[PDB]
Amino acid sequence: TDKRKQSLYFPEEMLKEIQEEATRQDRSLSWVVQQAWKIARERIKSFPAVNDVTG
Amino acid sequence: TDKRKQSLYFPEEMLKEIQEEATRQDRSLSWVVQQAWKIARERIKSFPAVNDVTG
Amino acid sequence: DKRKQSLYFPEEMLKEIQEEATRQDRSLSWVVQQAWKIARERIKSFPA
Amino acid sequence: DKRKQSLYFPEEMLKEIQEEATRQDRSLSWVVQQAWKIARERIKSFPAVNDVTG
Repeated sequence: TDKRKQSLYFPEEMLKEIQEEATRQDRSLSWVVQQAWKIARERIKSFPAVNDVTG
Repeated sequence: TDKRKQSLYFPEEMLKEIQEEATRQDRSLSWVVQQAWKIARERIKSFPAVNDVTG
Repeated sequence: DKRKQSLYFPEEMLKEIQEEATRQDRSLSWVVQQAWKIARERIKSFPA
Repeated sequence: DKRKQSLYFPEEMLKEIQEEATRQDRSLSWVVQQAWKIARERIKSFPAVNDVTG
């Protein structure tokens, strides 16, 4: 859980939205993205492997 | 919506989980994080500004 | 069923593979897999 | 100058790569690099499948 730097790419519109959400809570970009992963984690892990027959 | 590169920081455990989710769908890291934002966007935007009296 | 293999690439080629992966919102492994499928026959043909 | 990268392969495809490497007294990395050189142009020419402008 020690921090690791990772470069990602975003559509400008999505990045802008993430930036405004960070600013609104006096928070870092990475923080808002981390909270989004905590909210989404379970839907994303539960979805089957789309290209694997067994999934 | 043209792509923009942004460096973020993650706890190693969360990054590892994002990486395994990307791999499982033969997908990029940025893609899995984008799908998480689409899922979380609405909870995060709806939450009041925690430090602003009016929020 | 998937198996992990470490390979070596010249930095320029790796960068090119990465930009192709990014352009299709795809993983590195995916781009390389599609390249094998495309090249398989030229590779099998060229001499021993 | 070279970089090590971990990749994932279906066992059948990896096995095929391995047999091709052996047949030419070549490394795995070499055969995969030659496959990129051959495929590069088809792959770059194919449009961005998710982008309207492509």
